[PDB]
Amino acid sequence: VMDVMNRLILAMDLMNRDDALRVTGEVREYIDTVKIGYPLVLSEGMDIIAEFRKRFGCRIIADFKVADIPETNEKICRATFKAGADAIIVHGFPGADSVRACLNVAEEMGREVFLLTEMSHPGAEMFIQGAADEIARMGVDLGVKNYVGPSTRPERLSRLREIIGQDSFLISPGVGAQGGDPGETLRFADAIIFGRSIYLADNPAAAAAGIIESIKDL
Amino acid sequence: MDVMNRLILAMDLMNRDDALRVTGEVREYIDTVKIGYPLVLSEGMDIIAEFRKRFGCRIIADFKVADIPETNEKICRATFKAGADAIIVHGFPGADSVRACLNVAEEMGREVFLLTEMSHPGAEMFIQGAADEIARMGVDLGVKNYVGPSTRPERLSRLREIIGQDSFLISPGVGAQGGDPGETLRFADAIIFGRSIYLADNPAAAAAGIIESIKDL
Ligand SMILES: O=C1CC(=O)N([C@@H]2O[C@H](COP(=O)(O)O)[C@@H](O)[C@H]2O)C(=O)N1
Ligand SMILES: O=C1CC(=O)N([C@@H]2O[C@H](COP(=O)(O)O)[C@@H](O)[C@H]2O)C(=O)N1
Repeated sequence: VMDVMNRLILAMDLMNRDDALRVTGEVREYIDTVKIGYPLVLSEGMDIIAEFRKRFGCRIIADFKVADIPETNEKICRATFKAGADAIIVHGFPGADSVRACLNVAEEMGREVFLLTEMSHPGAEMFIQGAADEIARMGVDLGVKNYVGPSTRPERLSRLREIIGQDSFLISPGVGAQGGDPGETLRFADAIIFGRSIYLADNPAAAAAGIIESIKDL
Repeated sequence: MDVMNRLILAMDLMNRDDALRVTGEVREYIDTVKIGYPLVLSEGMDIIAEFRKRFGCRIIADFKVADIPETNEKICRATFKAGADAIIVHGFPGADSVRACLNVAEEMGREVFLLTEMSHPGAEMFIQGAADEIARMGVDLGVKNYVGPSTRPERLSRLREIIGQDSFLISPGVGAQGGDPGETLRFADAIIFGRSIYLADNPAAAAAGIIESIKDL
């Protein structure tokens, strides 16, 4: 599994290249894995991936929540990996064929798929939560090895870990700003994702070091 | 939204030159283009402004928005900044995520389209069973624009029943995926075509043919 420094992933959702670069640079000693999503990509272009690779020693996870038909999913994955992303995050709710399309491209191109099972926000309870266990089981059956699950619902995160087993890799957002607890989340997740708690801090480095101190025994 | 010939081009070519040429080749038949991630991630968000400059077409950003509210807001803002007239949002992540998009759309003078059931076989696993409830959520939220599947006319009909005749409904899955143009226009206001047009030896002839087949509609 990818070796994530300090079990910590930065969600770089600043939409300004100068700010995104500054903040990422400031926490570089603490984090070697960066999640880049559409807020930054749609503001600055896919070449932002190339710039992050050039400037930092960081793994890139493209958080594109891929959620289209198989044919379109294939194209999205090809463009994303072509740009230098190490991995891509894909939604499970559109079904097995849509996931398989992403897995197939990742296999061909030598990269990885993360499967988003349940989400961390209140709205996730309406439809996703009820499908989440089955989405995860589908992931296992498809041979998915990397997963995303919600820090805001520890009981649900625990269940997801059970389904996918101890060998699978699990990362979890919703820590800090959304109210999830780093320590409790790391009971089940391999790595935790932080956005606003770090990138909106007056001193992002101090924020990162503080989080690290809080989980040092883990 | 007045869509010329009830026809929307899904421009999912991933090369700027090809995308521009092919769109130019069918410009006389359309005035509404759906641009998605295949083109955007290959050529950048500036392509949207370029389409407006070349064609004056309206642009629907098909981004299947499916994040938490905070991120959805950012995605819509960046998308509308690029000149998109509308954005497509998934309903499956729930009401708060859709509302985030509605907010930005209102602020910038744009429209949200709610995707309720999808056209591909995998849609049967999870989406289909939630689709009616997603449509009603749209109604509750005041959504006026919807997307539903050409590949399942009975499902598309049900979606039309839920949203009412006043709502605007567009439908992909026509041609390549098996949907029929005429049958689909029984329920949808406009039909979406990607491959049947943009992979056609002669895209203009492909569009002309489609129009011929629905001319009475
Ligand atoms: O269940 C989900 C999945 C997701 O990727 N994320 C995202 O993970 C990040 C959370 O950031 P923050 O720490 O709440 O600022 C953002 O990039 C989100 O889009 C989420 O918050 N919940
Ligand atoms: O349920 C869905 C929604 C969607 O937007 N679309 C898309 O609409 C287009 C269909 O293109 P095509 O006509 O099958 O080549 C693509 O851009 C797809 O991503 C889909 O085919 N089914």
